[PDB]
Amino acid sequence: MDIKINDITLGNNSPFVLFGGINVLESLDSTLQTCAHYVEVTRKLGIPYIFKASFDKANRSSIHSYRGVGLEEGLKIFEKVKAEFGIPVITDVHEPHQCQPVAEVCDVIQLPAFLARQTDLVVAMAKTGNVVNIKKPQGLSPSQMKNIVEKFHEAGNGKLILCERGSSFGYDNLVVDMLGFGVMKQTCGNLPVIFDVTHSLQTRGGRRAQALDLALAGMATRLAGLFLESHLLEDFLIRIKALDDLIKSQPILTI
Amino acid sequence: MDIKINDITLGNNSPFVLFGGINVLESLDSTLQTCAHYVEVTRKLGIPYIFKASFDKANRSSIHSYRGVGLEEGLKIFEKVKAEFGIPVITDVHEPHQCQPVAEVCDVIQLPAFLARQTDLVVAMAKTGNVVNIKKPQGLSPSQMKNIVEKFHEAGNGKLILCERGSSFGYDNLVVDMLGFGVMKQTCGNLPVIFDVTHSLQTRRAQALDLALAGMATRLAGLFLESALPLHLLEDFLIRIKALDDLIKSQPIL
Amino acid sequence: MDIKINDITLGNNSPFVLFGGINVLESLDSTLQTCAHYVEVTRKLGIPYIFKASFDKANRSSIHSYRGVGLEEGLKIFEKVKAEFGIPVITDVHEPHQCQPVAEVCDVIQLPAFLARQTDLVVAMAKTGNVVNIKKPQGLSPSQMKNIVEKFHEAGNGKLILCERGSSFGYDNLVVDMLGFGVMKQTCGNLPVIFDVTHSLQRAQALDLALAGMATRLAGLFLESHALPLHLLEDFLIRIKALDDLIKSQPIL
Amino acid sequence: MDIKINDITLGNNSPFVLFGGINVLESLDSTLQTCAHYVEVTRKLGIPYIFKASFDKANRSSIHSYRGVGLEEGLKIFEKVKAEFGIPVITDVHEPHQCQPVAEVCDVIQLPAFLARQTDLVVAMAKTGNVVNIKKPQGLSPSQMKNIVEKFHEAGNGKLILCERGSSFGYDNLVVDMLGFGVMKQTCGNLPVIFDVTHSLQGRRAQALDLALAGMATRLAGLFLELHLLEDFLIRIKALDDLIKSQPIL
Ligand SMILES: [Cl-]
Ligand SMILES: [Cl-]
Repeated sequence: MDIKINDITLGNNSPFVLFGGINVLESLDSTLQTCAHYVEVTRKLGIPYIFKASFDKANRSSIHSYRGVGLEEGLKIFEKVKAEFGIPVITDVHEPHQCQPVAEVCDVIQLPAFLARQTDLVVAMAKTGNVVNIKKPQGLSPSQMKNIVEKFHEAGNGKLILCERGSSFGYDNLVVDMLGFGVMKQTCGNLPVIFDVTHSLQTRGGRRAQALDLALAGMATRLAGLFLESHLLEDFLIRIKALDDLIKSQPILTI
Repeated sequence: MDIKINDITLGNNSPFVLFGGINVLESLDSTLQTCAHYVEVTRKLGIPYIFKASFDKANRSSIHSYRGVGLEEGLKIFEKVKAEFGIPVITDVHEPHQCQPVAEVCDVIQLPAFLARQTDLVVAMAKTGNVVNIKKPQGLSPSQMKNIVEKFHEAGNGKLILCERGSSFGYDNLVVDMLGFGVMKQTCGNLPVIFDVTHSLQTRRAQALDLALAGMATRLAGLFLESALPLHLLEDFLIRIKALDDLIKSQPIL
Repeated sequence: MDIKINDITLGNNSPFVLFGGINVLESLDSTLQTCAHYVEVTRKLGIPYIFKASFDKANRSSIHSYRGVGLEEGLKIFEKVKAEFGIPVITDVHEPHQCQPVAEVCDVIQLPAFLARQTDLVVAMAKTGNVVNIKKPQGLSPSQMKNIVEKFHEAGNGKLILCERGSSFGYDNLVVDMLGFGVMKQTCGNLPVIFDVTHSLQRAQALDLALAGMATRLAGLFLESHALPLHLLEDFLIRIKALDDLIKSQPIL
Repeated sequence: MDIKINDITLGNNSPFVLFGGINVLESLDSTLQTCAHYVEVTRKLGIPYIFKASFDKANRSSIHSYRGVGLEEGLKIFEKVKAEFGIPVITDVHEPHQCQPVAEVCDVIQLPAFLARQTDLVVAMAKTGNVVNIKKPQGLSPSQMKNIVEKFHEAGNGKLILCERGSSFGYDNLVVDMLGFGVMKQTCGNLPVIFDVTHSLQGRRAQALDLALAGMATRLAGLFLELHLLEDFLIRIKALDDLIKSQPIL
């Protein structure tokens, strides 16, 4: 099942969409400058692009780390990003009451992994009618994502993206099960599946050569998109796009 | 470090405290009846007791599932439990705004495992000044528990209980690492450590008893369970736990 | 099901039996000196005792690190241990050909974990008629131990001990599932289960882990020393024995 | 580091080599038939090929289960495979004494995963001088493969292939860590790394393909496995492999 996001078609058999930006919104000037780098590299490679940032990050490394500019100013910034670049945007929400005003502006709203089971947030997200990105908890098996999907369906919204971020592997480590993508496709109605390579790695060419190997491996399984929590970018995306074009150009095996 | 909860002393070298009750509050009558059974059994065995229940089930499989009586009616029920039995009580919170009104009534407030990294909830819980029970996420190693502890300390509250509930083991399965208790004691200032045997089993009453015994053998402040154990096996179960706990606590550490 | 090993009764409802000694046999004088320490401590606490060592360590940190004295000398050392102390002994075998000559001397022979699925070794061990200790591979779930058991039974030997040594937990790391004991008891005919706390561990940690395991009601404890330091042995065993006495004195629920 | 196996160059920056055949040798006729299928498909796609089989099933469901033809007859069969098809072959060894006679015939000898820490087997394998395929135990981290490699080097043999076969993931289940390939390359001198996709998988055709593709996307020397299913599968692997090998490393 494909999902239309303005002029973008997101789907497991469509060219991959890149989801990328900054961690937290600080200022309009800072945001536009970063977004302009992503936009210029992606436009030049012809890769569809969705800008990501948090306006209010509830899951911070420290208590007093900056949460972001907040709902009101954040949504202003996002409006400016959409107007200047003509691209869709994505942001996370952690409180039910935030969902509706965020959804007036943000094309995709994101369910953080740690809140993925919180029924009230699921419901309030669903009721926006917006495209939703469901982050897979590291403790949830791929065959149980269908239960989160079910709850969104009960609450009236089927425009759902499934985002892999790795699975708990002993202590501390995360491993990404390359079979999980296929399990999610088979059990969740072939909804678009995207890969958050960055998180998948935070606990493991340095990080750069690893991110590339892991992104390649995941995209080889035929996925709707790639999600980075962030010329260097350009070399990376050239390789991802090469693999993605090859894979998507071949028909799926046939019974 | 010991923590005082009314007349109870909770600590890794003190007699074990039982945190027990029901999953979700449904009615006043049901709750008082169950609580009376726990109270009568624990008082006769001489085991300190804290009554546990949730006023809300925040992650049901269905949006249409029964979720509990809710904050307002739930706190009423907890006030009645405290007035009738004179015991401390414990319940979980899911939203920052709930922390203060819950803490006015509930002696111990609990950070659910899924929310343990919701920084705003941590901060709002800490500011209550109440005793807090931190449920260890199944994806968090015992040597990183100190990071949650740090955050509570930075926000001004050192009255923290660490609650083991098992660790992710492949898909859909939990294992309890009996070495984790010691790692938590060593790295988190010997704060009280308690064992949630019930949730620790959930992926799998002979097994609860074996697992509870194993955990208490490592010398713990408390045991945390639901009744899930059938309610009339409770007295026989606790007789065995208390026997082991008395033996272990009577031997000096080294 | 209990198993008789000379005058010892080994069984999940019997006082725990200590299986203890050294990693690899390196000399006669030093083996006897270590064994004497075990024997004096265990006799003083009234704990039944089986001396353990390998004559040939197959998985060494380096290729030329010493394998041990070897089969011929190793069996002579074990005969000396049995003559001097009158206690049973246990050792591992790696090759089918070694089974017979080892079993003539040793009261228990041990199937190493890495070889536990080698059908020829299983068959040759079984055919000795000896008591066998089956080391649980770290990659094998407790509900699959029954398949090793089955193969021993097909080959004619039901005098089997099951030995827990932990399970792979992510990379390079072991966790002991305290529910695995019960699963093995339930699926393998309540054969004696013992706990190798030493190999499970990679201390105050050894003691905690040993206590936790023995709290689940087991036939025995399996450990090494030099690994626990040899003079803390008595203090360690006093605590194990206290817990084991308490647990075994209560009827099963 | 590349390894020459007759006319084949095996190496992490070379076209992938398929290691394929049957589980256990049963008879000359059914072995030749299966081998001929692999040979005809690989030749027609232009993929280098090494035939694999065991002469002995070391872990059998029953003591009475069929075990395979055994060393003597098994080596006869391998000689006939080499003579008829002119390809290298690979088989596993379980006992030190078997190493030399197996190595006389078999181009590559394989160290099974369960025996990978059996030092006497390591030493006897090493002393053959043959190309060795080291099966990575499901309980061993990728950063520890270097310790096995070190032992083979101390015993005088650097012609080693590292073979990924998945890692224990809870009970009774495997997962393949796609970062492990790179860790092994970086810590073990860039020795050839291959991927046993078949054993890594504790319908099923779609899974093997996804997993094989994911692994070969990390740039590997080879792939190891057991209406036209093989060819349709290898067509896709070879497409990916050609793309990945044509891009320079960064
Ligand atoms: Cl998560
Ligand atoms: Cl004997």
